[PDB]
Amino acid sequence: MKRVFVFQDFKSQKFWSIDVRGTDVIVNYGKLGTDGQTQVKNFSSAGEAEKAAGKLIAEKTKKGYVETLEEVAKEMKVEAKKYALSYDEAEEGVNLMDKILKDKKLPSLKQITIGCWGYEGEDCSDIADGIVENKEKFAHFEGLFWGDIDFEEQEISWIEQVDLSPVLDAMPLLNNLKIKGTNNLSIGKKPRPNLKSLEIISGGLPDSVVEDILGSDLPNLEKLVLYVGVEDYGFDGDMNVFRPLFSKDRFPNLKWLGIVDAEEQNVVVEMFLESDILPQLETMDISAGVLTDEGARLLLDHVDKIKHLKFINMKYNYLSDEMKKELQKSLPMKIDVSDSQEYPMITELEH
Amino acid sequence: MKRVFVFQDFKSQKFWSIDVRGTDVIVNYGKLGTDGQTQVKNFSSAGEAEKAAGKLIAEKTKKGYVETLEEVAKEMKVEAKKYALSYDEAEEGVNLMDKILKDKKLPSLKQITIGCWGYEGEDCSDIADGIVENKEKFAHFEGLFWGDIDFEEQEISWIEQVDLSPVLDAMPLLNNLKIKGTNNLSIGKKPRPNLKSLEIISGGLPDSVVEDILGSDLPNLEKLVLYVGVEDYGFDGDMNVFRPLFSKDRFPNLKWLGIVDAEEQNVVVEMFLESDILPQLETMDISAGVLTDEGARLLLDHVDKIKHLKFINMKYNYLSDEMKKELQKSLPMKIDVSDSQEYPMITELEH
Repeated sequence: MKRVFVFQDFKSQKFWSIDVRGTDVIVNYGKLGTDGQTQVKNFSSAGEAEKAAGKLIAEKTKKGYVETLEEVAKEMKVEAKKYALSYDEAEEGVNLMDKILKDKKLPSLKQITIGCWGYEGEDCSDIADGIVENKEKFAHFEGLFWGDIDFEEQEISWIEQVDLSPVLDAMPLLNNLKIKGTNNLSIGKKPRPNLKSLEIISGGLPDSVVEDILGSDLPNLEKLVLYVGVEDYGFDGDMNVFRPLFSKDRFPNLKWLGIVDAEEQNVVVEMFLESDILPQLETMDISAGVLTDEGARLLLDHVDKIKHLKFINMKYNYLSDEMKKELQKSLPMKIDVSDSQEYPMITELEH
Repeated sequence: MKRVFVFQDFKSQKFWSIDVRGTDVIVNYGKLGTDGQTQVKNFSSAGEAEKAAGKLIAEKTKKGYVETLEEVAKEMKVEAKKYALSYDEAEEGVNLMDKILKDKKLPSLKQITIGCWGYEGEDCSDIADGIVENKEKFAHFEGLFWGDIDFEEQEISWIEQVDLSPVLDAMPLLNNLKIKGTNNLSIGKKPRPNLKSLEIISGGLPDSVVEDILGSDLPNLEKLVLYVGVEDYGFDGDMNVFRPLFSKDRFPNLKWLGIVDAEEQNVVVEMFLESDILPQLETMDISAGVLTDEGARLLLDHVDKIKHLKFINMKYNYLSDEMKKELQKSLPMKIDVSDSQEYPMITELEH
């Protein structure tokens, strides 16, 4: 019997189905709303086929694929899209906001990603203004990924943002907010009970951004991930600014907290351990930074405070293999200590 | 004074220029033939500006950018391109070979990349046949990257190749050959003094492919990189097949040799050390595989045989930090021991 699975985020809107018939395992995959492709693999026996199918399924669900009724998946449509201006379109005089405002599938999308907006060094004012002036067309969005600009297009430290508080105000249904680039960025100081997830990717996170968060009310927030970055590109050097964020009173529903990509990553470990928010968390995110053995050490010296966590993300670190072995054996929950670097030590986005 | 630099390979055709005026460092970058973008960065003094510019330049040249006269770079055009069929084009009934044969810039390109050719599980027969039947239009190419199919499109083990010997025969000026995917692949057994570089990326490299190489004459070959892959996806399990390749008589002009992405990566180290080809090599490539400390050990026990090399690539390995430190301090030349994994151990393409 065919089992259908679906994966959906800002970038992927696809399905994957598997069926075992005899000694053949039949896979069908593609973008939602299309027939997709088909792969058939023969096995020595029905037993090997079923065993193979089992591993594929387990792998897919581990990656986030959700089993879905075939009749439902069949009728599902792409509900996420990225709008970006190419260099050619710019030369042609194409206006990104016009590409967005024009799209007839715009009403059907639940998530939207804003990518490169120009090549003349302009900030994203036209985009912010355009959205604010057309709130009715964007009032329905539930997810926004603002600034999906790759390294090749322009380094993160060159992304020119604007005050996005008016844009967020025009999207009252947003529950997932992701922003990349922090130069001149702001999100205001307003209550935003609509937000469930907030992640800001930065090459150096200004204090103004943190203050906007501290000044905002996010009672229903469940995930908060902030890239610290370095002083050369925006960070002001004072790590104590993040401390007030570690408060259950401030984020009573927070499950995932992350202060990442910092030179002083070990300090973040201390913040977690001494915070009153830690008991409620499921995930401690201390990735992308210069997390050393003295940082991991703290965790091991306080297993009591963290043994309830479901995941500790330390992806990209400077741990020694001996420490990683210890962490592996001494910590009961899932942890990611991958991408260890060779122990000047720099943050992940500094590469 | 503005200094202009250019980088060109199968995927990138771009320029980068830098100029220091006062305390400002002015960078201009983009695709060859376009005005590109401009970034200006102010510094505290002319000294800091020049120092900053120096680091940017050093970084660019280290990445392969070649300083070029401004008047020359200004007139340079993109000379590499990738032709690929999207799912939409297929639905529209578009034929990839027609997209290629149609392009009016085809005569001006020096390098060509063949990407996805269909979505019905077809092999690349139309492409091979199409080229063979239009040798005059492709007789000028100097570089060919056949099979640039990403993981998301379809896994490497699902790429369906064909006998490409006729395609290579239709491109007598080719000097750089790169092929990804090896199912039913062949390149024939003919003399090909035109080839300078040959790299085959595979999830399991069949003996038929190696035999084609052994059966061919490549006197002017300077680089040979072969991905071994695993038995589950094509490799036949016998590593001794590669041994005859390690011969100065066979490849008298070889400078870079690589047998990579193998489960028995340590054995490859032995092949190098015992070969008569090693003395002439500049680069020993033993990356992407399960290279362990006992493998690196051999190198350290025989510094005499390798101290002449300019580079030993061990990117993606299973070395311990202690061994990497030793290698770092005991080996006089540049080495890449990055992307170490945590010591079932698998090959890079097995992920």
